[PDB]
Amino acid sequence: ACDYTCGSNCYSSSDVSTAQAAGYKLHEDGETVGSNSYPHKYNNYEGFDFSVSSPYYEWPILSSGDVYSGGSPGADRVVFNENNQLAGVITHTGASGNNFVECT
Ligand SMILES: Nc1ncnc2c1ncn2[C@@H]1O[C@H](CO)[C@@H](O)[C@H]1OP(=O)(O)O
Ligand SMILES: [Ca+2]
Repeated sequence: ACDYTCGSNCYSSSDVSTAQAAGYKLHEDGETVGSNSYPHKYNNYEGFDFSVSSPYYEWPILSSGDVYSGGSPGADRVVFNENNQLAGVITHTGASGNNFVECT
């Protein structure tokens, strides 16, 4: 069973925790990776009900289980805040353009 389903991708809570840890560390270091410079700020214009406060930041989560290191980020993301609290798992899959929907 998947703790989060993004389209056809299944993630366990460990896969979320591992990607969040990596992304938070780059945030603390003032560093980014990838042509699109992740982690970067996330603005919640779609109004997802995140129960943690912003600012929010997004970091790719990979279906492969590997930590994102540059290269294609795929469509899935972990969102965390300034206090390293998990806000949610969203994806561009099934959303028009560069918009998002939440993973279920
Ligand atoms: N797999 C993907 N599907 C849809 N949008 C993509 C995507 N990969 C990157 N993006 C979006 O492409 C745009 C320009 O790179 C950014 O808004 C970026 O959003 P993100 O960084 O929030 O994912
Ligand atoms: Ca996994």
